Amino acid sequence: HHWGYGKHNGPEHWHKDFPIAKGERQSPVDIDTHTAKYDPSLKPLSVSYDQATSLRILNNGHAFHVEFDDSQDKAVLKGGPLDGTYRLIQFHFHWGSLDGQGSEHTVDKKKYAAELHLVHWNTKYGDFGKAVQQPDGLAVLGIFLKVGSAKPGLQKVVDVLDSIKTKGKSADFTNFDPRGLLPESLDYWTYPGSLTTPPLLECVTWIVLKEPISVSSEQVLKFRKLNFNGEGEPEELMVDNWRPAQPLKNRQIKASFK
Ligand SMILES: [Zn+2]
Repeated sequence: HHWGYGKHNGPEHWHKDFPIAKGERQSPVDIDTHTAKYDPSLKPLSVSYDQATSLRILNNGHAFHVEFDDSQDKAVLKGGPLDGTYRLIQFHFHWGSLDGQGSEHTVDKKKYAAELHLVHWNTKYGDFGKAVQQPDGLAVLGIFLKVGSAKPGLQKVVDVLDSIKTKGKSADFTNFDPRGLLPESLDYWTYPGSLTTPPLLECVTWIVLKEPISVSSEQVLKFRKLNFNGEGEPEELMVDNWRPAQPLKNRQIKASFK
């Protein structure tokens, strides 16, 4: 028995094993576009992924993750509301059983079909493990996905999902360029938050892009063919692996645009 997204181990149950689930800076949250404050002091985001080195893709039972080599400043995020350099370590998605749901963050209560999370850690802390224990340890770039035209740069990812259908499976995934998953504009909203999966640590500086990317119905459909279960067990489709919006509490969402 452990956490998941089912009726008996879902998000509503997480607080029993992870008390911080009821914390003061939990994520995701609903972004109220009319209450968000435009902050003129927010610097443009700086994304340097030209030297990114992907290593492997794996199904960990909660989602599928694409891991990168973070032993050097190959793929980093700077600028915006950030102080210092943050290295990309992995990216994963959150999707639904239907196109009308799937994203974790919502915009004026609107839900998207999926949400992409590019996770980076503050190099000042030496490694990911140390970074998660700090209030400014991580920086997660959130990108919304809507169903429409296919996204060419996502196809390499969808085609390998068949090889990691069940929990525990992993496969070599080299030379994948994450720049193909970025929207045209880098305008964003930012607020202090947490990881959206256990341990739910409050060490994240969220950067959510305003412009979503479009993916085809066929591409998202392949996401839905993955399994939460491990091989040799009753099949449970990996769908709706998203956490519902949490209380904003004493926090303000800032916008880089007006
Ligand atoms: Zn995530």
